[PDB]
Amino acid sequence: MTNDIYFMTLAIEEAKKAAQLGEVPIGAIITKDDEVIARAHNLRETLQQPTAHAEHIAIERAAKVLGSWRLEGCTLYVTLEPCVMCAGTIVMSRIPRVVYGADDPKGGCSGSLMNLLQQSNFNHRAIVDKGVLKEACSTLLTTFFKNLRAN
Amino acid sequence: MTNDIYFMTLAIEEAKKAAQLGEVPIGAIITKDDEVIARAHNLRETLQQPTAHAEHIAIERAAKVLGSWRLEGCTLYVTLEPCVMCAGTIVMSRIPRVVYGADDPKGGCSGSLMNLLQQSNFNHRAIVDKGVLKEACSTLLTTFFKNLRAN
RNA sequence: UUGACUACGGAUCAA
RNA sequence: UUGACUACGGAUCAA
Ligand SMILES: [Zn+2]
Ligand SMILES: [Zn+2]
Repeated sequence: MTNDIYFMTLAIEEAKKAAQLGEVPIGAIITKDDEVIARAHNLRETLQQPTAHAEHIAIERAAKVLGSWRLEGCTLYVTLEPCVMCAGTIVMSRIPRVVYGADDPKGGCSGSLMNLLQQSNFNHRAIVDKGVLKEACSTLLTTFFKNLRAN
Repeated sequence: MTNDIYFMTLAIEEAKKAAQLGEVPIGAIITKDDEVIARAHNLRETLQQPTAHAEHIAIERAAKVLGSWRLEGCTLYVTLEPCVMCAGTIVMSRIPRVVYGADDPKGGCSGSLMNLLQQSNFNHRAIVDKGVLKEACSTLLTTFFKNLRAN
């Protein structure tokens, strides 16, 4: 029983809310000192905003809470591997650590298609840990799309 | 080309607004049907939001007016080559064409360090044109950082 | 520590 | 068209 696992379950809770809203089931949690400072879930379809991915929303919420665009000492937990946009957002908010669940072989940019969080040419790189509760994180997606298609 | 200068002119004017606020002088304009539907300038320091880059703000404003996260038929004009975050946001909002002024040798991800807008593995790619009013776009930055250091 | 720097220069980079 | 698909499946990909 670890914090990483604990916080990921909280991210899965966010992913479930998204599923209840009819959105792709992806959730995110941001911590500082092992204290939740922000949480979010996918709201792209609900708000019709291209940036409404879970990580992106969480990052802006944490920035407001901390009073600065620099999220120093923060850790981001997300159920799915960050896409090109979120990976870049992580770089620009300078989050030092990212823990994610399932990999995204189709659009993942934190290890799959590329790792934008580990670029020597960027002014910031982040520690990247994957697999945390990936089975459960992955199940939410496959279930969602199964139903999406059936319907 | 002349149309491009017209809109980049408005992006520079927007960039100057950011300058007056003490922000890195970058501005953006989004058009649809040859009409301006959104404009914005850098607000990172003012709002203390890591996502407050000009094109990112313009994209969310564009999405709001269109009531859709898909920016079909839109053209983005920005005074500086989009960074990793903005390039990714451009991909996630599915903008068909991007026109930028000055190149960013240090962080540009639309041709310089890489081109996230021409990724074979992504579900979206855009036409990228560079150099429009390159000189004017570049000067703003050169001046900003010269004064910043002296400051 | 000095220098460089095109998204602050609180980052990064070179000695 | 027809299928596949892990950020809608309005995209992309494959025949
Ligand atoms: Zn994302
Ligand atoms: Zn940017």
